[PDB]
Amino acid sequence: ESADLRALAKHLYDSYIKSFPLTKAKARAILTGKSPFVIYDMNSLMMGEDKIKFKHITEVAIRIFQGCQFRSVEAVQEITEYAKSIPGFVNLDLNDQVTLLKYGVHEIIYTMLASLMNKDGVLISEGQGFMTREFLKSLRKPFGDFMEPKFEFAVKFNALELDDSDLAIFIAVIILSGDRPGLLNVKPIEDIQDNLLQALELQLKLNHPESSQLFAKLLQKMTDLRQIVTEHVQLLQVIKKTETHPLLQEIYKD
Amino acid sequence: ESADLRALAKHLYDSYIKSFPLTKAKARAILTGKTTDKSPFVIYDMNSLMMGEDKIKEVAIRIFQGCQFRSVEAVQEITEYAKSIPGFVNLDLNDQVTLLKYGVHEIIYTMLASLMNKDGVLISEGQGFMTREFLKSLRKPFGDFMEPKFEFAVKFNALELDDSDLAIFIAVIILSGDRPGLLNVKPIEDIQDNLLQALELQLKLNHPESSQLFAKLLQKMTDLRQIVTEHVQLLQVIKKTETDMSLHPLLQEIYKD
Ligand SMILES: Cc1ccc(COc2cccc(CNc3nnn[nH]3)c2)cc1
Ligand SMILES: Cc1ccc(COc2cccc(CNc3nnn[nH]3)c2)cc1
Repeated sequence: ESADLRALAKHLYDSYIKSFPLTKAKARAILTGKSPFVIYDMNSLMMGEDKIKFKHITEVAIRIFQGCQFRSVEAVQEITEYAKSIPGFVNLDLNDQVTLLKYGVHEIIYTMLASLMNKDGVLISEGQGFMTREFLKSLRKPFGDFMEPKFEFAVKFNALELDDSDLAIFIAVIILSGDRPGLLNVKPIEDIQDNLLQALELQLKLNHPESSQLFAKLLQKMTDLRQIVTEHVQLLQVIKKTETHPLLQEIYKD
Repeated sequence: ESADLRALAKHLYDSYIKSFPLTKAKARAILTGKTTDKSPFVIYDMNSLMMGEDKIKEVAIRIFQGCQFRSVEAVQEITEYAKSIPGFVNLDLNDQVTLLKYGVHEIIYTMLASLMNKDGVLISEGQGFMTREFLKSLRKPFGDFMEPKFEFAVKFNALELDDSDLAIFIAVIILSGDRPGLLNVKPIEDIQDNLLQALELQLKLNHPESSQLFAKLLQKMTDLRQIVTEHVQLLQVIKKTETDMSLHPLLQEIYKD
């Protein structure tokens, strides 16, 4: 059994590597010791677009948001491709695959955004840029407080010092949550999650021997993830209520 | 590599099933009396059309408006599916919009063929079936909307594609680097090259005794273009004649420019 959990851990890490171009290791390397272009106020953002070839650019506050929606839609596709490698996922009922992705992408998006944040800012644009936390906060209400709860989560989450090999298994666990509303067949889902939890537990024990109950502590963060998503939806229900193009709004439904 | 193209074919098929609730497989089981599905109520005339409400302006306007609601829903589905085509969401955003703007019709009339035979067309997710002759008896010019779509469907349906074939083909259609106004033609053409390569292998494996089916399928892109032009010129007549009637905003933003 233990050899099997090592094998599963290795398979997931390989898939994560093929699926996510900017890994946590690569991001920490950029945030520590080339280097990214920095956006810290209104002036460095005008320059930042000249320089960085933004794929999302057709007012300041909404334009940064739309780019966050752009990259998030890109992230969905990366997570979806990763999910397919999780053993048993593709044998699940199709509707349930869709249901698991739909309710899980937001949680995985904020998990992986933390790999790319520190207390001072967040990498953007595949790490070519770095946008400070102060400039984000300084955005007019209600735009200057959607990334702030993200940062505060990332601070605490990053203090657990997970690497990519850890996150690969953790992300699979989130996807295989048997309590998403509207699932048809919870068995194989909760069955696969049991195997993944067993592998994450062994991974954390071998990779962080001195970090007692890191397994438990990481589980406790899934609580914080659910809380942030529900609070994010509440802001999304207002950016779709305060700020008011048909084809574009169709691409960025949800 | 063939193994990689097979994986692309599987990906698109799997995403196609997730995006389009009413497949060709389900439509044919409804139209050919199979017992996996149910028989449609058939609308011929004012009398059945009126019984169709109690089972599923004026007549011709009401059919047109409902057909417009359906086009909007299809545009929503085709949008979801496009985001699944690898590389699509990584393209410049203005081009994504452009690829959907010119793409959705060619795809709509492709998938509308799945819902047709020579005698009429499934409606309301297959619960209903409206005849080709009733659609032509509609007053001018609403009676001319549907007939060219029937003529294409009859020829297109003789290729005998199933949903796995269609999924790659509609992907090829979205990723056309000759759409007007595109900014970065090259990355769009790089993706279509893989899509075309995947469709080629898919057609050879799924239809091994169907020679030049790949060529024959690319050739229908000609018939698709003509349907769109005709359809647009027909919508311009109603815009000048029924100044009380409104096009849905998603639809009007597609036809603009
Ligand atoms: C792994 C991952 C998942 C989701 C997201 C999506 O979340 C964000 C938030 C802030 C900036 C960016 C980068 N792109 C951008 N946004 N604004 N300008 N460039 C993305 C990023 C990574
Ligand atoms: C409930 C209902 C469903 C379908 C129809 C009509 O059948 C369809 C079905 C799908 C696409 C199109 C597009 N064809 C078109 N667009 N504008 N004019 N013709 C026509 C009428 C009522």
